[PDB]
Amino acid sequence: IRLGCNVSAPSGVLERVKELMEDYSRAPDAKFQQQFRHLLSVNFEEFVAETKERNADLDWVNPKLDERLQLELGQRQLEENAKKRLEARKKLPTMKYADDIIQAVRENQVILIVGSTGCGKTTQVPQILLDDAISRGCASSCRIICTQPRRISAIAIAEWVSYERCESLGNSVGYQIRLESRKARERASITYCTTGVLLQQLQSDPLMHNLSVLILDEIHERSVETDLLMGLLKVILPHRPDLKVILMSATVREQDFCDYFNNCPMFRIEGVMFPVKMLYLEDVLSKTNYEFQKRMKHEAMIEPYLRRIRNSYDSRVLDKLRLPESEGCEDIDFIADLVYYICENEPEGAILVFLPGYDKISQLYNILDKPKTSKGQRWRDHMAVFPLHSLMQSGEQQAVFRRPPAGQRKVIISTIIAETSVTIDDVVYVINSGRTKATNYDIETNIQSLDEVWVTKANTQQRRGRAGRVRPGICYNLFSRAREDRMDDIPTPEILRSKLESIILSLKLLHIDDPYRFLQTLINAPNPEAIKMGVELLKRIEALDQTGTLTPLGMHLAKLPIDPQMGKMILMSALFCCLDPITSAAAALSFKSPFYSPLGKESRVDEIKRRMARNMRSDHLMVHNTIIAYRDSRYSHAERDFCYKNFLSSMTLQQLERMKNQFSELLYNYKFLASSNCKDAASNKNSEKIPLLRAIIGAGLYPNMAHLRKSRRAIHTMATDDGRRVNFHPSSVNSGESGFDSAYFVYFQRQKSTDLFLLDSTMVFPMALIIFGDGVEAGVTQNTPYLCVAKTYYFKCNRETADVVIQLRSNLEKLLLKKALYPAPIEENGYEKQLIKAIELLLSLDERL
DNA sequence: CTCTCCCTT
Repeated sequence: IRLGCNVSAPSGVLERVKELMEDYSRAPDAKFQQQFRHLLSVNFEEFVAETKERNADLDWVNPKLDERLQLELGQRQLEENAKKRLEARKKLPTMKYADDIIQAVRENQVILIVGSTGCGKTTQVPQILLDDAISRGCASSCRIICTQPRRISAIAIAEWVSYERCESLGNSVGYQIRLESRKARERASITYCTTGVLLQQLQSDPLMHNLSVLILDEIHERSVETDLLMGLLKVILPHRPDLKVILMSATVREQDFCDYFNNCPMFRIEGVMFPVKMLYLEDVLSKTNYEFQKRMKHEAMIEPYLRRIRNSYDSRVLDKLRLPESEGCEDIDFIADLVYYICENEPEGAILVFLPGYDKISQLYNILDKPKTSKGQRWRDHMAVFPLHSLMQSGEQQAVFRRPPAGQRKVIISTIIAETSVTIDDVVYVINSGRTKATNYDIETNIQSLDEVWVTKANTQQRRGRAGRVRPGICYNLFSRAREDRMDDIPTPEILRSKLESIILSLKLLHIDDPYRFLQTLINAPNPEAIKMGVELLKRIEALDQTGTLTPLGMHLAKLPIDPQMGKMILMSALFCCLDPITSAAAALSFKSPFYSPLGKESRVDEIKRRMARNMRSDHLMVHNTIIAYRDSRYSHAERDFCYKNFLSSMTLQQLERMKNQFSELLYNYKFLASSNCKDAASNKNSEKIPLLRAIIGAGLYPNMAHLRKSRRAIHTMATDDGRRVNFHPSSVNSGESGFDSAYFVYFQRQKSTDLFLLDSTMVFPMALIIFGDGVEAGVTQNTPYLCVAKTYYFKCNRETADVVIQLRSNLEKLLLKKALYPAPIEENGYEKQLIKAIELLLSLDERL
């Protein structure tokens, strides 16, 4: 047992703390207490019966409305706006199947529609279903909710389906995503919404009484949300006999869903695309004759294949396929030669080059942009080159989507981002390296890693379509066909890699009280060790009690659209009055950093972050300083100038602000705040006291802790609370710094790539951890009196302080348990505020003098 | 000294 620094407190401070705690100790309507008591008291049969009654709206139809839309439908079909658009709609493959789909819905509870891009299922199947019910005179009874994996798709589709109906957005077609909507009309409407939007609406409507038809789109992606939603539908539909569900899927393991729901009917709808030719490694080396120089394993895979084809390819073609570096991206110059080949031969079209990561995209850009070979110096001015990456600005400007100036060919070097989320239409040529980067979690060592891996068969098929948008294209695969045979069908289903705390808690609101029972009934059941490791977290942070049942704090956390640890952080900041700095910290972790990392500017960006941190040694606070600067830049009308100098995305910043505004309004609604404004000065009085901000950021990220012992940029020896060596990720403001006020850090996400990295970090002080943490006990180790936290970091402390801090932690826990059952803002002058001031006092003693 | 990608009445 090794001892750390002295946390003991002055007598005048300790004397005052005791004066306050004992003021609080002298203290003596809640609808929430009853609601929480009721959710625990009801069994599942009763939970069902009640939610039927409260969502009764759809048992009521408006025949005068029915008659009116049946009549305005038949009438506007003789007009000249529709009847081309009805006749151009009939050009879609789906429209041939209109009639057979309706009959399948009438005759079956769940059906499955399997179709590839362009078959029109997403745009047409909702219109198909709705227009039958308008014509049969049912129009008011019909409400269709169609879930999408991505926000962009939810809007675009809603605007497209809307232009096709000769309406503005917001009449019969509407979209709903997080913090934005054009809602369609109450009845006779199609709403496109993200899968997450629907799961939250289930808390008020767990059995879906508020829709006639559900359409899950892009279930083949195995998004976490879709797999849970299908799993819930096994529990829902038995009590929803009149409900009609349309599952919708690409042609990727389509049978899994057909199997999952009984043997339910399946429709396969033929695609619309331009044909794209597939070439593989042998086909590439045959055209360009590119030559290589600067385990096996690999020999065992390729040698069987070389024999079967030996007379289809030149012996110097087959001979090159023996090299481990011919497949994937290992030789970048090779991929450079192919782009150079496609520019010399071949028709005009854009080139899409899929490469695994940032590092590799930079490699090819620098080969293309400042080329050393003679062939490249020829082409350099004739290529218009965009890197495309989620941390790079390119996707947020119009440049990469528009076609290049005459006499130039547009060449994108991209990650997996251009596979779905971002779509470039003039791409006729796709170079698929077959390599990407993936996160993997190892339950045994509790290390998440990001490794370079081969893509799967489904990845390859989907990357091919991205060239078939405009004209017949080509897909160039840089791995052999024999390699494709060792590739998986699909990537690992998302639920199998993800932290389970947030779900397990959410299911409780739906009266699913045993997560091991439910989550096992999914298409893929998670590892049950991961559920446990998850329920064990929800017990630690006191959302579930030791028996595993929801606590009053737990019912709140499951009601907030953020992971359980930070929803609590946000609650702490309501009571401790740091709301604006904290909800910035929270929303940045839930979503993402505002900073771009454009190519070549890396050192310049670390400078902007270091200056934005204001030497606060906090990445989380660093983002908040950025938002404070952003809000002034909107006040100074300087906004664009601002985001350019600091490499910031104003699209992302507006979202963080929108999230923060949400957290405010939920807290104000839950009776934890007096104003729904996260800038309200009443709610922020403590928002400047940096030791307090670190104290809540600690209360939020605990138990993720790190310990720094070294010196020198500088060299760091730091270990996490488990003993494994870690370093600040090079993008964290804290990499390479020296001179920290404290050697202890809290972190959100730990990750191994080339080293064990902490991705973002906040320096905290021992006294703060010990208050808000757990595993606090006092004793004597040698002859030294100590105070520790988590039975790991033991600090020197004298006894008058231990007895007071330990008495302080009791009165804090008592307060929290009460504020959760009986929500109310802490009165500024009341008894509860007294305990707050006691903690503000103690934490303030760490201030930088 | 480095960064695959979605997303939550």
